[PDB]
Amino acid sequence: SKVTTVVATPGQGPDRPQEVSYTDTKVIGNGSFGVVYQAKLCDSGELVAIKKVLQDKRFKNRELQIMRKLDHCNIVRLRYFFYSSGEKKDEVYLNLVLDYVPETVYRVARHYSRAKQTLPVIYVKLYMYQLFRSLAYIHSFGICHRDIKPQNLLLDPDTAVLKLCDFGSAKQLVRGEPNVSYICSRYYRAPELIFGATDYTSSIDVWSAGCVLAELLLGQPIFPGDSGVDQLVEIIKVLGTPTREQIREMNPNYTEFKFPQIKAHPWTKVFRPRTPPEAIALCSRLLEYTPTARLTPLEACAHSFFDELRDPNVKLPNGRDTPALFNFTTQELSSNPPLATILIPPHARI
Ligand SMILES: CS(=O)(=O)Nc1ccc(CCNC(=O)c2ccc(O)c3nc(-c4ccc(Cl)cc4Cl)[nH]c23)cc1
Repeated sequence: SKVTTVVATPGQGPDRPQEVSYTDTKVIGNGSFGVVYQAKLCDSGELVAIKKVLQDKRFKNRELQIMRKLDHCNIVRLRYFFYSSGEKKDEVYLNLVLDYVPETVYRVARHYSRAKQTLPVIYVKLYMYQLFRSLAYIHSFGICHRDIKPQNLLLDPDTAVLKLCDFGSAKQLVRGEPNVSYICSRYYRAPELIFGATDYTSSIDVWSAGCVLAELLLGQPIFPGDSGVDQLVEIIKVLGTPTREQIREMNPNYTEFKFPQIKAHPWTKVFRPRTPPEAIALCSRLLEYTPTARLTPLEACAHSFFDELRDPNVKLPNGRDTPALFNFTTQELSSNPPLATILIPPHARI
């Protein structure tokens, strides 16, 4: 166990490096983006996750920045950050020291998925509500995850506390500037995004969150497809054919069009015979073609589907009480304060 000692900068305080050392270093994730390690901090003896990434060098790392601003109880925390290396031309490697969380909605989904069962609705609420709330947070700052997917929804089992991770493909959408295109993922990219948009809002994250809720309600991605265009061929078969009235609102210079003129089969039949009325409705007001027609994270939190969480007797399947689900800050209420008369129930404080 080599006690690796480095120079780190508190992603929380100002900018004043102090020696931090760790150990137990063990890889736990490698791929598309990052080489997420796992380690014990020689001091607190705590658990953490080091997210090793290539440091642009000639430019400023966006992930590190967006990460330093944040500080929401439902978004993996940035403890420290330090640099590493390799060789050749000496590409620098940025190290993000973060809060170690175990499972994920992904690993959790792939589990009930091979048990022909499904995530009990009460858990779905706790996970989704907590996700939508984190969204409500970053978005209030104009930041867009642009990659809300089951894989980046970390979740601590014995707490049912979901923290959003991987802010790599996340950028701050500013109005009056076209964003190219490249981003998000396969099963969780939005329609406008497949129609190659460029003036798309944060509403895209709502669409990715929308899917995840649909997937958790079916035990399989709702809009499969490995090919973008082929994917839409599937979205339509579910939601229905997108009118010029819609394709227009989606923004596209698609002055033309020619796709599967299929007549949709109601959300009451897409979801298994048991899906409760509201979890279906919430999904309907989530998965819509018109970007400016979808629920806003804040409103999503206040969808009837999460009432059970606003009930004085919310019994947590684990035993101990449910996560701090109401400490809404003025910032998260930013988009529509009035909804505080719904989000913070009559028995809440702090
Ligand atoms: C094939 S895939 O699964 O679609 N690819 C893929 C997509 C997204 C991610 C999450 C990004 N990771 C973090 O930032 C990240 C950040 C802070 C953590 O404390 C932490 N703990 C994990 C993790 C836990 C359990 C297991 Cl079994 C595996 C991992 Cl990696 N990831 C993280 C990992 C892999």
